[PDB]
Amino acid sequence: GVGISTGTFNNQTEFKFLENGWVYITANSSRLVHLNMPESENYRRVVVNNLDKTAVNGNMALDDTHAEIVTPWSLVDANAWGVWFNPGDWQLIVNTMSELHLVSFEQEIFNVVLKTVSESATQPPTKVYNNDLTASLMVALDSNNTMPFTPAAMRSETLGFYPWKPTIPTPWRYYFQWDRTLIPSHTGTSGTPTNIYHGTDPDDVQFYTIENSVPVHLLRTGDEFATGTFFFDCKPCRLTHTWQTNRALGLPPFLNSLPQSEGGTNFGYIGVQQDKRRGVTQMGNTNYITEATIMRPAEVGYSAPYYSFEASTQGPFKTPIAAGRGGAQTDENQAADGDPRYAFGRQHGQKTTTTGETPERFTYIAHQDTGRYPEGDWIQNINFNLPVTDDNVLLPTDPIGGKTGINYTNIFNTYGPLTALNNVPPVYPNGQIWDKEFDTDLKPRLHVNAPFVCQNNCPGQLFVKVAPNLTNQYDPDASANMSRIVTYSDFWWKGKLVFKAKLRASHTWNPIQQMSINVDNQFNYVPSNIGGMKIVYEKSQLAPRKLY
Amino acid sequence: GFYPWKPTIPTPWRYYFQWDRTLIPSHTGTSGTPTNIYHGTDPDDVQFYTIENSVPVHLLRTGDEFATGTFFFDCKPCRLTHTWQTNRALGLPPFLNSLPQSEGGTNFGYIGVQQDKRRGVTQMGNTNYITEATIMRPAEVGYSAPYYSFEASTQGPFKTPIAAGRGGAQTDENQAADGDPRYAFGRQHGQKTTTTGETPERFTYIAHQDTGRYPEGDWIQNINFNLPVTDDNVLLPTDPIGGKTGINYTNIFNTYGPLTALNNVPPVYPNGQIWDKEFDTDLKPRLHVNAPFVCQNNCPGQLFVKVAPNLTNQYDPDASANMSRIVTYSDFWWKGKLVFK
Amino acid sequence: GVGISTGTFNNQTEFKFLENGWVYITANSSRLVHLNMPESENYRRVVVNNLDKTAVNGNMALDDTHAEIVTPWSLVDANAWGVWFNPGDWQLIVNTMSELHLVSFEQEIF
Amino acid sequence: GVGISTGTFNNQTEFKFLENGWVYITANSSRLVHLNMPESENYRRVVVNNLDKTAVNGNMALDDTHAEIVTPWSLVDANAWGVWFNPGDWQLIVNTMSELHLVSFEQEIFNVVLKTVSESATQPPTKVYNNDLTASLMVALDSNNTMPFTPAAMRSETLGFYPWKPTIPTPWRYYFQWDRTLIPSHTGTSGTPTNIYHGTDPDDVQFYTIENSVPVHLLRTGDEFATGTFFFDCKPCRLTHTWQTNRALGLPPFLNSLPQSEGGTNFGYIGVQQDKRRGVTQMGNTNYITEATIMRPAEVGYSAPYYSFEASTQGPFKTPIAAGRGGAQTDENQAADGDPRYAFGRQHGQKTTTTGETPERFTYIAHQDTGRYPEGDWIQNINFNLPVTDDNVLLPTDPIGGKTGINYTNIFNTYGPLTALNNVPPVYPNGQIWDKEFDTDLKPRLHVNAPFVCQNNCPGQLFVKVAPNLTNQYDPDASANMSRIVTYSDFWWKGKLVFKAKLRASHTWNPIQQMSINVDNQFNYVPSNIGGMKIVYEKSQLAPRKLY
Ligand SMILES: [Mg+2]
Ligand SMILES: [Mg+2]
Ligand SMILES: [Mg+2]
Repeated sequence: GVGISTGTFNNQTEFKFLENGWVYITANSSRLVHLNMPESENYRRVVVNNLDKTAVNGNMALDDTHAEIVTPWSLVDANAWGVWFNPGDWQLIVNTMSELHLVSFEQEIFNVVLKTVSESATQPPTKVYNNDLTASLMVALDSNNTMPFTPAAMRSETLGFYPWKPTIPTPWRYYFQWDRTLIPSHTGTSGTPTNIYHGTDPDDVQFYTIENSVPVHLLRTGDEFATGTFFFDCKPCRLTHTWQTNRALGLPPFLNSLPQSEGGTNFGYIGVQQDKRRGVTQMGNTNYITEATIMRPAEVGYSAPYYSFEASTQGPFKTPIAAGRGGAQTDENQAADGDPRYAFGRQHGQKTTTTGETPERFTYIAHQDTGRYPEGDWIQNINFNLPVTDDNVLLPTDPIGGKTGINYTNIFNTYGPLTALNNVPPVYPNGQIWDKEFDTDLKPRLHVNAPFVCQNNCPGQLFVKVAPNLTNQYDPDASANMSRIVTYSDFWWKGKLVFKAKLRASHTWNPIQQMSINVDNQFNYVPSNIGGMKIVYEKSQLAPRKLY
Repeated sequence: GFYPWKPTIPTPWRYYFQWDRTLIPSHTGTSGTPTNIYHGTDPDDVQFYTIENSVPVHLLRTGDEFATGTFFFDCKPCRLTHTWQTNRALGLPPFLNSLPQSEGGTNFGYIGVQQDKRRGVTQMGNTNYITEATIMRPAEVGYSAPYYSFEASTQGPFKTPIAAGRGGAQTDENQAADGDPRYAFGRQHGQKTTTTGETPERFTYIAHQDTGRYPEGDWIQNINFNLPVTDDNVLLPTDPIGGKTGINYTNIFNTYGPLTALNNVPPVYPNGQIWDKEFDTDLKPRLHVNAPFVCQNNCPGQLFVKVAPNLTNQYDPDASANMSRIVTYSDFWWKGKLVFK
Repeated sequence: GVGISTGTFNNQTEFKFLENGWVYITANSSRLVHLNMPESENYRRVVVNNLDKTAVNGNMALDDTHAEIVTPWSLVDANAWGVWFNPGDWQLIVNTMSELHLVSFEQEIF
Repeated sequence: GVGISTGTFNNQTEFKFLENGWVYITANSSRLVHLNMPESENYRRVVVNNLDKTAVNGNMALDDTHAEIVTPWSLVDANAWGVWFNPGDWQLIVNTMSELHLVSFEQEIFNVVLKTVSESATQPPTKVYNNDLTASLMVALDSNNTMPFTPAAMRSETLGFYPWKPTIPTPWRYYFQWDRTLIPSHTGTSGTPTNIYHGTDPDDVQFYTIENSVPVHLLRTGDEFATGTFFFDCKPCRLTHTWQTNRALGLPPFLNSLPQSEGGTNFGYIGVQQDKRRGVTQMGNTNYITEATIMRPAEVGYSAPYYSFEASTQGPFKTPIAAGRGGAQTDENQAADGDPRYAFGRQHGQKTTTTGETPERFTYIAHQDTGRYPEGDWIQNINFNLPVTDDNVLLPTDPIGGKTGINYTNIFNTYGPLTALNNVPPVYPNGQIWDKEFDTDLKPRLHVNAPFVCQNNCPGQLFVKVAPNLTNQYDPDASANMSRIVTYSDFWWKGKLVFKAKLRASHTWNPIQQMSINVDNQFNYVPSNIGGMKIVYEKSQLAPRKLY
């Protein structure tokens, strides 16, 4: 009833250790959530079109042109690592465990509260807030996944990462179909490259409403809403990085001459003429067998176009990359590897005392050396007469199509039936946790936004909405105003995410990478002179593995 | 060794230790010293193994013996037949309206329908031309791959491997575009055992299965398909790319795709590998080029031997100096059983 | 003990034919193996670096630079067709049979 | 018999996980061990007397004067962390587990080899080594602890820490009673300070022999010897360090003025006059209640004399200290905290390529802040009239007994019924693991050389010795040389030490200290261009605890 709570706050993280080193990680998460009534109780089809920026020529990539359905509903998305784990938790997870399974997920909404403002009482005149006891909060759970999947992690719009700080849902909205052409150009190109918004292919129109798809529950103060327990099935996510590239696969060449004093240039030498060697290569011409020449069983990682933009029906988009990291010491190629860059604000990691509209950012460079360093690429002519002529080799220096700043590697692609890959590492805290699988007849070997993909069915999305609180004058047949009492709601959200992981074991003489503090660093994990505070990105695959 | 009556030996064991390394490519004309450095060792990638800490060690004296269990494999079957069909020979050939009427070497048969007045299906939305090189096929046999492509990551550059082959007609093959493997070996493994000299015997395996490419026959036409085609409307393997005499588009070309069909590598007798471990990658290769059998399972363990330290009477471990050991060596017999079905 | 053999030499290749034309090829292989004590009883981390060849320009493909752990252990590897089959065996296999399964593998030292 | 092995080498470390997060660490260790025949087959009472160094005056601390029984036996001591764990193993233990039990210990000797040198033959001439098949190696296990406990860890004379490098036992010797007086002095003192070795108190004489106390087993090649499985019973050793000193126990004083801008001098203030404050102190005079005055429930750590030397019957010796560390930012009174210092050579950590007689060293400074910084000590007068008078306070500056470099803290002792302590942390790899308890009617609350103390029964010491291989010429009635065939032995030793550990859990928002590598550091855990190698000291109590 009114004066009786309907739930319990629990943001406790339990680690239940079992037999055969399987651990049963139960992550609890609770938040106080704040919610206002919709801007309007209507669904809207809105179009965005920034010709003001695209007609600039050489500005094709800044396209934001799209169409959208704006719903009066808000989404409660807790699909992000930072919702479930604090740094201390992650440390434990990452340093001590070898793989990670996604087991189950459940959530409930409780201690619902509704208050009306209204206002103006009296002189100076200030504002005043009263309870509307009979008022309702609409909750709807799309458990059939009828509706478009919109993970909020991509826009850094999930729930807050701090337990003691309140949070909010985000207004729900989704993509509506649109045709669109945009011909690329450069600064020199004059005239106007055609840049048009064609409209909407009727054969592709899908207008969804919560109301026609999902049962909605009305919750008053004394009501509570709980979901079942959803059980996952996915591949395990591994918490070890592979360090081997092709150049370190298999049996090393026997060294006939080993060093005889310590030091930094006391090298060992193979001791056989490169053309008098025994072994196997895939080069039918020469008898050279060198480390770059010697056959390897397959190919680790792959080369992909960068920065390639491709275009279909609805405009241009970047071509995504799987691998990374590929560069040597402190030098990479963040675009050839496709290392992701996260931008977020206060609620999700940025220092909460920071004023200003500018977000905090970082670029996740994985530990797994499976990417490329295209600067080191080349292509020789069939004859392999070497030292190689300028006419017989194509370097990443030699311009392509008569452009100084383009070389062959920008359009290069070495994916093939010998390509080997890892899945993306978890990015704490802003990374996504699970992601729906494309309903295409043939599917992606992975996703770049999340390590766990539900291929049969994912948990449904959770939607909330303040119930229409009408005044005494309401004429629906009038075009004019919907006059509603200004109403808003506070409700508590609790979730339980269960993982099951496996403990790692030492197979080397040496110790290995692990997180810690650090006299540097040490200050990213405590509040400040005022109420703190900050959460910092922090890797995931610290321990080395072994490809081969 | 490959000969039952001739003794043999193991090989000293050694394995890869991590290193960072950069090497920028260059040609003879190139000025300067292209950067060429050995950066060192990524500490996050350091793995030092010992037999001693990982594997139980048996001490065998004369009267002792050591036998392993029987390891059971599970892999796909390896096929001992080659395929000969390329796309140009898949399916129903076109009906001939004029059959030859005397035997001989140029008594060809003729289809007998104008190329633009023929029935059938193509993937060319423009023309009404249906020719054997144009007619649709259910998928694509074999694939085009870069050659000789070198790619580079963390530890230096390496050649890009190829799957298919052979693709050239008879006499002429592109041993690099098909990636036909070349084996080098000595006396113990095939070379005539009487031959002195450090120079190894060699061969290049050219498979029987016609699934490779002959890039000299490749080309790309412009969308309009106005033919005989203008020099500006076609890109040949003759036309230089990036302004280099010896490079054309096929050198960087890649037609691997969702319609690609492939076979696994054929066994290479006697120098070929038999089975091979699978990469512990989250996503795996569809095949390996060094062996026909790959263990998705777990593979038989490697077997290591070592002579026990036979010490003299003077041994001081606290001494930096030479470990003085009695000179010792061993003879032992090895028997194996490999069962196929 | 000392004066007593502990195994038997067998390099015989058996073809056991079954029903529905499945064959059961058991390739036996035996060798006398020779082994000396290690150069040193130690593990070594050795680096190879042939700038001598790579600095040449146009010689990138001749790179041999790598790092390596050198152990006092030796490896007994029989992973090669020639270890198990003579030419004649191979002829039989290749001419008369359509596919090949890898079933089992065991080995001993005696 | 002859051609048949009697055991198998195993230096493998197994981690068996159970339920409720108990781990079952089974450490296996195997070594090849080398042993030459005794210098003589006799027991000897040798006296050492370096008057050469002690007559110097001011050289009291350099005393080596003692008596010793020298035995023809050698001792196989494996009591040191490095015998059982590689660094990688130790990493695992220290980073993921909260405590540690010592469960059981067994060992065996197998694959015995006996060879006689014997000798010249021929030109120029070199030596040759043959097997003596019928010869024996004597093995004796004193399982009743009849004989003096001599842990070799104290002299860095345990087995080797490297599995693939052979090792040796050490000649066994034990203390024999002796009287001895040495009066202390300084450089200025002349005349001759009485410095005498009085002899031996007959009432205290104990001459032990292996032969009369322990059954001796003769092992020829085909024999093997295994001990039983010994089960320990001791307290758990903890793998977490405490950080609270008295100044941080309990309820902090309420701040009435909290800072309102971030920064480094933006302090908060208690906001009440120090004499107008509420609370409890043990100072009956003043009404001052400050962080330095406010009562605490008891006392963490204790102050002890340094460098104190005390003297009894057999001479002077340092006074041992329990706690440590006590100083703040990178400066420790390594004497006031009794921080231990270890010396060792190649076999146990020093770089093995290093020539030269100088040992490698380090000083273990623990993580547990429970020591003292005596420079910060002082003593005020009963009246507590402050700011305080020079004659009303005693500082660590004011000299005692009129010596410039001596202050009160050097003779100070604040052990008391309110004293709280921890046991010593494990020192990897050179630290002792277990230690016997003193057979005194009253016992120490701990030992400083090792964390596990067997009050129970400790595993017996293992002694080996080459059996006397006589020549044909032997006359016992003759004074002349024992003529023996030159003989030495190779045998393998294998041990199994079992622990029981418990996995830790995250209790804080922040992550915590853990071992890793490190761009520094990274080279202490791999061999070199030649055969390495080095083992480096690395702490043990990395995760923080909570006293109160
Ligand atoms: Mg790396
Ligand atoms: Mg053919
Ligand atoms: Mg401290």
